[PDB]
Amino acid sequence: MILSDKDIIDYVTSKRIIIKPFNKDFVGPCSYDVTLGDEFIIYDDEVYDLSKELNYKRIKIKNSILVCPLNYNLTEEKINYFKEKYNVDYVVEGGVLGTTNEYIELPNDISAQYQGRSSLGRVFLTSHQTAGWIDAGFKGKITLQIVAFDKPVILYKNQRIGQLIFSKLLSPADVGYSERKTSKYAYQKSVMPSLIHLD
Amino acid sequence: MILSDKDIIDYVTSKRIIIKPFNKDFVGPCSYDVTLGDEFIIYDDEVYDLSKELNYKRIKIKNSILVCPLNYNLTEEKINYFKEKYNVDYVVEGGVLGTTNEYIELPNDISAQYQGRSSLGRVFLTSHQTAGWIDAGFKGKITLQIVAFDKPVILYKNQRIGQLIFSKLLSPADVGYSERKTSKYAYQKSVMPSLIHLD
Amino acid sequence: MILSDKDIIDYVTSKRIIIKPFNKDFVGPCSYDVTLGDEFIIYDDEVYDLSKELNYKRIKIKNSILVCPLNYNLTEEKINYFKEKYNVDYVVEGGVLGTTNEYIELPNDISAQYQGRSSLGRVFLTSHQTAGWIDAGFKGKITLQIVAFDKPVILYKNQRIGQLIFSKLLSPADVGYSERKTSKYAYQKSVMPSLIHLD
Ligand SMILES: [Mg+2]
Ligand SMILES: [Mg+2]
Ligand SMILES: [Mg+2]
Ligand SMILES: [Mg+2]
Ligand SMILES: [Mg+2]
Ligand SMILES: [Mg+2]
Ligand SMILES: [Mg+2]
Ligand SMILES: [Mg+2]
Ligand SMILES: [Mg+2]
Ligand SMILES: [Mg+2]
Ligand SMILES: [Mg+2]
Ligand SMILES: [Mg+2]
Repeated sequence: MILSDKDIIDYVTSKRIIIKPFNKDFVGPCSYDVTLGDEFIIYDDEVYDLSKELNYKRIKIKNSILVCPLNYNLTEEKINYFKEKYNVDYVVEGGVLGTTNEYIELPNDISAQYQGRSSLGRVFLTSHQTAGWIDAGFKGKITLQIVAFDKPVILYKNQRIGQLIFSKLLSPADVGYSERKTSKYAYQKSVMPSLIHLD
Repeated sequence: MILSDKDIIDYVTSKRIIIKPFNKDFVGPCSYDVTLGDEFIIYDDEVYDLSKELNYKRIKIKNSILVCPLNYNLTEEKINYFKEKYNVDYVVEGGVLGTTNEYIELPNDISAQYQGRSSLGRVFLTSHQTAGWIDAGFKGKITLQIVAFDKPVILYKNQRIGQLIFSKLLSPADVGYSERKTSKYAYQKSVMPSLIHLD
Repeated sequence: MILSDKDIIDYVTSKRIIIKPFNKDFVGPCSYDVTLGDEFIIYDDEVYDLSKELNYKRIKIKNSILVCPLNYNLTEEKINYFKEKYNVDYVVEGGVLGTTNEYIELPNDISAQYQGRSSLGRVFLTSHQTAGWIDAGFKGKITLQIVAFDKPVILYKNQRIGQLIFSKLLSPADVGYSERKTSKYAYQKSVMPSLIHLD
């Protein structure tokens, strides 16, 4: 059962659901709109070997970034062309990890689902690989998984990137995400690599 | 809380939920099956600069279309080969936008989620980039975002392309999608480009 | 309305929901964790013509598999290099179909949604094309649709690959998935090709 506008405000006011920073104009009919943080991570190894710690680079943009589909085959000359033509701070290819500005906390009876805005979907830019359910009890910013699938897309710092949809659990969870000792991503504060090698 | 077959029929009968055109055999255990319209849009610029109006081409198929994965690198000679070999009206590469035949209206206490049929998913053809939640209050056909991820796929006009799953809001929304002055896509009547440059 | 840990255990104990094999440590706040079976299917035709029976190959891994993004353009020499360097049993490109170890049965008032683990999503490995709703009444293992979108990824037999999220229907379905004569995928026992050509 999905929380509507006035439910979102109710839960936020009482601090049953935390959203920092919260803004009321981002509340929609049944979702909260989230915004693109300025920090990205790009991975650096030949293959993802999930049993190893993964090497990465971080970037912090000032205004904007060009995300290219994989196998756009970026040369230095191409990167430079795009930078001059479109005034973007960085050009990247394939997968890039980002983060929401909003930090969120969920009680043990609410579960959230992250999805990308349909305006982005309509330019074939996804900000999540999977269905996007955050666990009851979760604390942290949300890590985005950004891939473009048709042509390069310019994203701007702080733009609305997607939305959270909150729903009621049938019963509250005994252990929220934050409480579970094994939880990898509790208290996220920026964009954060995969830790699957802690499974 | 998800509407089952008999709930879908109930809401439709009373016109609490509109689905034009409605067909009872498309009602399944907990979803309504939707069909592929004949109109597509393909985008035409080098990059998606979300702050500009985007250039596009429209196509209207008679029977079928071949959707290729990106970087299938289509030459005229290849397009011709596929057209002769498979009798398709058009061959396209990467992202293509489509539309459902069904126009839908949602009340302020129902939210819908569009997903693609698992038979298509099993040939690596997606018809949505994001998680697919339509807002409570929405009016319009649904724009599909079609990408193939393994090999080219033939889609036929009017085939069942995916499904709507409807769920109850905890409380009705104060402003439905259609009522909000800023809503971009209310009353959709075909496939429709992205308007993110109106954010 | 989403089932929490203790709801999952309740439904399982009474055999309202079947999960074979069931393991209690895989129960999380509001989901059940599922594991990667050892059998995959790779498709073999130039294009997916949904009105034909599709040709495929099957593979059974001993330990692990390297999934490459499409257009990694795999030569025999490259396949051999990856096999020696990473000790994987198979190297594949683009889409590959897999299966969960868990066989599941759903009653007519519960619907499940499959999603991939966020740890995989963070390495741009998806295990489903579409939103992932299983119908009320469904019986079978779950077929995965695996694609990597940034760099090749090593998956291991029996690893946790994703999760099921279960929710309550507003009303029970008159016909569960298993009961419907037209249902394609009831009683799945491994990974299974697409049957869309039975529509
Ligand atoms: Mg990358
Ligand atoms: Mg919106
Ligand atoms: Mg998923
Ligand atoms: Mg998704
Ligand atoms: Mg295209
Ligand atoms: Mg079906
Ligand atoms: Mg999404
Ligand atoms: Mg999706
Ligand atoms: Mg393949
Ligand atoms: Mg988890
Ligand atoms: Mg879908
Ligand atoms: Mg999805």
